[PDB]
Amino acid sequence: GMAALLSQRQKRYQQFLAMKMTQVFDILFSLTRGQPYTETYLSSLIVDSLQDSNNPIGTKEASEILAGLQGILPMDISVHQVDGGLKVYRWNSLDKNRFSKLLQIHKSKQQD
Repeated sequence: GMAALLSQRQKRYQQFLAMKMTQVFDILFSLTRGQPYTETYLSSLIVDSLQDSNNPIGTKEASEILAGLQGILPMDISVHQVDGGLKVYRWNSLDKNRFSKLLQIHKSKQQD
């Protein structure tokens, strides 16, 4: 019924988001590390890199995914705002294998 419909769509979205977060990580990994990047640049880059007709991703989604990734990797990725303004991200070394493990753990805690 309705509860099943809500449940099923939510589960598909959980999978989608986790997939997208791993691609966002791949995108950050491809950039020159150790310099600031604005949220605006990174979110447009995520959308431009991953979007197609059949796999929509919007600016707001990309921004939240990026924020989630920093939240999971706070020891690797920093985020700063001046007076609640534009978010600016920085990182040095990133490790995908650690990230992949942390993602599954965080997904479990949230229940995906």
